Amino acid sequence: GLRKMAQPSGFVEKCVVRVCYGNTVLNGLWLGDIVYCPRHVIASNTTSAIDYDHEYSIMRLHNFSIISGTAFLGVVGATMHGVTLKIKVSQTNMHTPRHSFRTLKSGEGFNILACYDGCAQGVFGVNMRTNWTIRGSFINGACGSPGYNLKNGEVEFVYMHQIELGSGSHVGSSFDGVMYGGFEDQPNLQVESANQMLTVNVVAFLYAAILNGCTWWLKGEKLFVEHYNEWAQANGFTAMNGEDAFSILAAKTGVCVERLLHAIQVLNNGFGGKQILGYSSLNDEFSINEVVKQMFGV
Amino acid sequence: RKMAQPSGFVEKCVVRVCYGNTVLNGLWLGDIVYCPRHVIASNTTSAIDYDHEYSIMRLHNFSIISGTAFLGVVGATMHGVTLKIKVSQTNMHTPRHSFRTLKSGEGFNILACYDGCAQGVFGVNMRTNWTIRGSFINGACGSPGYNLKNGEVEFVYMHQIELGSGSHVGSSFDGVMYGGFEDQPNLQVESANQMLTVNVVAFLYAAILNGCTWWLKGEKLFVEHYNEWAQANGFTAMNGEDAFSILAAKTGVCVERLLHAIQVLNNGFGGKQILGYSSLNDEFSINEVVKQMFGVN
Ligand SMILES: CC(C)(C)[C@H](NC(=O)C(F)(F)F)C(=O)N1C[C@H]2[C@@H]([C@H]1C(=O)N[C@H](C=N)C[C@@H]1CCNC1=O)C2(C)C
Ligand SMILES: CC(C)(C)[C@H](NC(=O)C(F)(F)F)C(=O)N1C[C@H]2[C@@H]([C@H]1C(=O)N[C@H](C=N)C[C@@H]1CCNC1=O)C2(C)C
Repeated sequence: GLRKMAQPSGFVEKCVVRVCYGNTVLNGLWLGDIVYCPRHVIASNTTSAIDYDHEYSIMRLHNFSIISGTAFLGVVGATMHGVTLKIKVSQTNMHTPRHSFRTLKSGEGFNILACYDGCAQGVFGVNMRTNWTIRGSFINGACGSPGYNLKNGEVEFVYMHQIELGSGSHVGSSFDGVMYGGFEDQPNLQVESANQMLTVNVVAFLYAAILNGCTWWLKGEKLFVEHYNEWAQANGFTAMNGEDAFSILAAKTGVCVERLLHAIQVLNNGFGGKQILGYSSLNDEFSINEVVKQMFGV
Repeated sequence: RKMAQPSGFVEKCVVRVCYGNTVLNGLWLGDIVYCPRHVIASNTTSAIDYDHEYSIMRLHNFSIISGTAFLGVVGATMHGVTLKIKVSQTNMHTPRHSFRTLKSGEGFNILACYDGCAQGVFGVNMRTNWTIRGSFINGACGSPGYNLKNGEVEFVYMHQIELGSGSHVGSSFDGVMYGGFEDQPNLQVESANQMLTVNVVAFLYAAILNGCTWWLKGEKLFVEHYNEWAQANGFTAMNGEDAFSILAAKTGVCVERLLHAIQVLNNGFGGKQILGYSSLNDEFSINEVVKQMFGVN
């Protein structure tokens, strides 16, 4: 089978805190002696354009309350970096995991720990879409929820939740304070670009299908990558690139990528009542790495 | 969006259980390590006499590792398709917990583990044929299924076998295999899966709450009539329409109008989608819909 999994959340859970300032509560991430959180926690009035330089100049540190579980942390300073605050606290988080910070590229997979009131409530794997939004399930109080990847025994922190667009899509920032997609932490209408289906992931999905004995859709005709990309630009798919990355899957199956590109074109019109590993339509949720990991443990 | 509950409380309980050449996962709670009994079987490609295997078990063949610490085995007893291995060490990270047995259609979380280390977490439903749609390869046995409720962990599933169809079967922690399946390497076939009607209705209510209403008509289908159609078309009966009376009041749409949509939509969406799906979806319970959109349990 093929299931969209999250990487385990235990290491990240110990870092989530509640950040309160004046009349707002949201979540922060406590690493070392710093708590990271969205800067709009200090905005007194969010019904019109926020002058964050002004809000920062009037910010008073005694209005913060930072809570780890049931313990209060002492706040000693706070600086603004893009759309984030780095709040310096008086104790080191002794549960800080081995970590780094990374900025997601388009299509890259990660995990969201959905937090409310400083406490984790759900965890899920997700992909950064080409329009720099994600389909999260975030409601009131979710800001500051962290996105992460586990790699080589290290936690990479990649996302801090910030806003919900009118479409229902979700936008966050890196921990550098750069909002994905250049969206603003401002209460005005913002519209995202059209989403594209991630071709590299659909291809990985079709390989997984072959490996599971689901091959009714597979045919012998190939479609060259340059010809597929001409078709993809006009039909809402990303272009194919990095074909060599599929070598492990092509070897195990004996099916070249260009035969799967041909399949994408035909199956984009619908499955006609058939299913591929349980889906009634093409699926771009799984990367090459996830397919290889779940089928072969590599 | 399909999500799982956080895994941090369960992760501290997973251990590596090795007996001779076999390695799988165990669950360390108090001074007991729970794991599948086939860890002690000498040959798992032919029929297994577990009473024989238990009578020749030698405890020095066990190695149990939590993180990098070795646990000391002092006894082991067999209960159904599980072993309860008593160790000297009490797990100081044992959460408040209970053991519960899943009902047909009930949702829960799997922590997929290998070599005694968690690798992934995902939500699943116990299906009407007592299998789950998991994703496991060699070494996954003993991976635990859990729910977080009322400040405790409910442990509900221990992974055991993969059927020839790819469906997965586990046991409760009292050693009862879900569905009555055997921990034997023989051909066993599951019964036909049914679509969980209550979950489809929740999905359609979620569609209405997101203003996705192209499919919604005005005709009502009485519960008794729907159920007659469902028994012949691979759907479960509608039951407990009262839990949906909160959403019926909130949307102004009665369950009978959704039952009629299921019957119509089961023939296909005709190129349209519902919340991004091209066919009826039974993966989301009323609990999940309400938790994710309204924040309440
Ligand atoms: C959706 C809302 C209309 C409220 C607004 N959106 C837009 O103003 C936009 F459309 F312009 F983006 C919006 O997100 N905010 C308004 C205000 C902050 C942010 C906000 O409250 N964030 C929440 C953090 N706890 C997470 C949200 C809550 C609902 N679901 C979420 O994910 C700031 C931009 C300073
Ligand atoms: C799939 C396999 C053909 C190997 C077999 N299936 C059948 O015998 C059947 F089909 F009948 F069910 C089977 O699951 N097992 C053979 C042997 C144990 C069990 C087994 O290996 N459990 C794994 C635990 N680490 C679970 C994972 C799940 C994914 N793949 C696995 O191996 C026992 C039944 C004693």
